[PDB]
Amino acid sequence: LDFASAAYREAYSRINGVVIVGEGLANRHFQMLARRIPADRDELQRLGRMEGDHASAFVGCGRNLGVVADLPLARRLFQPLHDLFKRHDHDGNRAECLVIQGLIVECFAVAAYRHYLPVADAYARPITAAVMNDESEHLDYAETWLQRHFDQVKARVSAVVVEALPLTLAMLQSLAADMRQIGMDPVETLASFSELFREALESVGFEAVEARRLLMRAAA
Ligand SMILES: [Fe+3]
Ligand SMILES: [Fe+3]
Repeated sequence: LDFASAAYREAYSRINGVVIVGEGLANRHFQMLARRIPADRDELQRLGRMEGDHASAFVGCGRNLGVVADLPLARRLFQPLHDLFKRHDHDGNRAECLVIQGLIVECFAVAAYRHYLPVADAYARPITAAVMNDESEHLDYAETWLQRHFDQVKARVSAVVVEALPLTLAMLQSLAADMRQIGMDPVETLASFSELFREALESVGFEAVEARRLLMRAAA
């Protein structure tokens, strides 16, 4: 792939834009969670600050390429998912907020970065791999909490998953053409997401059979 080509730099502006905004929103999400899970306020605030650092790292990746990131477009694609999160926050639905940011968004980030890594430029590759090392800490928090409460939350989790997964699938469809132009296979990226996200649901308490069902539902 030619990093100087028009097709690459245009698609890159948009994928980098989504990454930058998404990391931004992950920061905002953890801060909202911190102010509703007082027991782990310090921890959640550190995780949020981690997201801040991820955002500025990816800001630098685009500046290394000399591409301006399309932040307006990213703000637009993220609005349905962020609203859904803002609605759960507003009703004190900390469980559903944790599934959205902590499992769904985190697993999408991991899937995306896994597929970007082998086609990333030499500046971006180390940074990307380090960011990937951080996201397990984010996943473990959400998995631990949700596991501890599995019994009270299970139904609410299944339901928020059904609401949320479609929004992230719409984002992916929108971005699939750009992902191809920067060397990511959006089909294989989605597959990786599915594997990761099933591992996460398992890890909470869902039966392997139930994990697959809840996903396939959301697919169809
Ligand atoms: Fe992050
Ligand atoms: Fe994260």
